[PDB]
Amino acid sequence: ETVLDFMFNFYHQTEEHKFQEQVSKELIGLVVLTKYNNKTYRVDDIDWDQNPKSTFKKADGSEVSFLEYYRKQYNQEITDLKQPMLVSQPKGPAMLIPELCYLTGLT
Amino acid sequence: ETVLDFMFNFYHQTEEHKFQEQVSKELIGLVVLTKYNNKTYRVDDIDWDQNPKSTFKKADGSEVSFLEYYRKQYNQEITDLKQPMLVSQPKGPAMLIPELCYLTGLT
RNA sequence: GCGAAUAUUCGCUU
RNA sequence: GCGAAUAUUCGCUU
Repeated sequence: ETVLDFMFNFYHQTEEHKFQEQVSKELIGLVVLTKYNNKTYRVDDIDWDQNPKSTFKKADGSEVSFLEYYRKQYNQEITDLKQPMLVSQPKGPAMLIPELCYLTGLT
Repeated sequence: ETVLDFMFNFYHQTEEHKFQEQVSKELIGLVVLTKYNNKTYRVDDIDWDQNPKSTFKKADGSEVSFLEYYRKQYNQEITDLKQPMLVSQPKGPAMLIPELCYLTGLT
């Protein structure tokens, strides 16, 4: 089950703000595993102001959308464009795609 | 965008029966393309009583779950277990997984 | 269109 | 862990 599957399955909520607060309450602190690289991340925040068509500056200096990044690097196609980004803060945060992350029992 | 992405994105509805009637109203008649085989199908019905853990009898006579079928035949992993099946009637209907089908402009 | 196998090289925090 | 390339064989309505 992906984080995206979960966001809609765990709690259903017609009021959008309430949906967003609750999902954020239900996800922040959990550990996800990306399906395309054997790394796990703590979900520190959910960025509702970003989506897969948003862009980031790569290690090397060039800019790419998350869409392009995941297709070129891992041949992972992201189908749902409306979904938020998950924020994981190391120690430049890693922004993860909910559709590409599996849930986990987590602290 | 997959059919699964669409089912949640197109119209939001807290009353479950209303969600189900509306999605069925919004999908029945549309043409989908499976992501893992270049075939298209008319959506004739949505089977809310089946899901990816349901089983069918293969051409050859053996029984498999949709989960097993899609993994063994196409290495397609189905992440969302709660989703309904799409029914396409030829001329034994083909049951399609919403998460594995792209939407299309359709009659 | 997705995929399997064997071999040989490769890419990968975001 | 997902994937790329070349070659050689393969599987595919559900």
